[PDB]
Amino acid sequence: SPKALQQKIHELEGLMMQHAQNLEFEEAAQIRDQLHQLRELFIAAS
Amino acid sequence: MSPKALQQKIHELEGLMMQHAQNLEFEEAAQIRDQLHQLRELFIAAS
Amino acid sequence: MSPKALQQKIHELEGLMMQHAQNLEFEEAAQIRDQLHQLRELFIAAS
Amino acid sequence: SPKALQQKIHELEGLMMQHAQNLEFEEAAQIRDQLHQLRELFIAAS
Repeated sequence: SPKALQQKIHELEGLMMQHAQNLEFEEAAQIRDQLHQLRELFIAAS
Repeated sequence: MSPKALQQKIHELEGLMMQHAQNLEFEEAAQIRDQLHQLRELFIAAS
Repeated sequence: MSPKALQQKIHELEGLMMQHAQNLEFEEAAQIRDQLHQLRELFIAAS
Repeated sequence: SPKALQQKIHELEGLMMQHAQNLEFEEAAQIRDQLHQLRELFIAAS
């Protein structure tokens, strides 16, 4: 549901923010595209 | 290829890396990050 | 600032230094000589 | 005399050659200008 999606979306967004903060890109990169689908599924699932 | 040159690019890169990261451009963010790693060590040898 | 770049200038300088020396231009001959000294050590760190 | 000068001239010229060969410039440089005067004194003293 939009609720979970909105849920997942912010979840990764904090991980993504966190890694990058520790210069841990890569993960930063993977989480970043994960967020890419979900946004889409969101918009889809709305 | 002096400590001064090194420090210059070294500190320059430090911003660019961060800047990309800000725009979610990792990868680059990462490559610049390991560039700096060397660059550092180089500097310590030019000294 | 890679081993390849280093090796290149490093080996280039090696001739120039010698070349001057040939024309009695020491000093330069000497400065290039200590340049190479660093350059060497740098290379060993870029590796 | 021209003889000694000619003598000294080659003496340094071999030292000069030798140092440079071992990359010992500086000396190479000092001996080099020593040779500079003697040539002159030669030409003078002839």
